Amino acid sequence: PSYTVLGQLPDTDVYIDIDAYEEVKEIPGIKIFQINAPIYYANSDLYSNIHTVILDFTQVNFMDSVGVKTLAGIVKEYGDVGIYVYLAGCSAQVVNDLTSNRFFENPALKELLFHSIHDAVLGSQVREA
Repeated sequence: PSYTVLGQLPDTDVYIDIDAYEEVKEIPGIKIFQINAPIYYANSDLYSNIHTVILDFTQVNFMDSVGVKTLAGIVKEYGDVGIYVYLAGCSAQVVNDLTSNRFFENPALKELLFHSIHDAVLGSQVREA
């Protein structure tokens, strides 16, 4: 309820609830979570062989400071073990919220942003280790 695990409909760029349809399957090496509630709520649910985590922000209309700080902590800690956290589907407003709360203090984190889930998946395919 605070997040949904997504998988891919085989041979497409369609990503949906892993539980919504039988043939939808996760992608090896990649976790895709759709954020359904403010991310600090979904974070406490997580605290309870992957190269990339994709957070789908399509349902997020805005972020607050605590959320951004939470997100930044998520990106950093995964990053510290070589795992990239990508943000897919952030609206303009969400990007403003991230920016105003100094999430891109390091302009390199701009490279974690992708328009769609599929874009983020393709971005993990080859990258500096």
